[PDB]
Amino acid sequence: AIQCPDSQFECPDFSTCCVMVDGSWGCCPMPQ
Repeated sequence: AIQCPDSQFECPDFSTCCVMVDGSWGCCPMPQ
């Protein structure tokens, strides 16, 4: 569970900190 700048939330070890096309941040599942 690490943080990520330009964001107001955090992400767990289940998903990394990524972004979307809309313009908002979010934790996306790591590429397996």
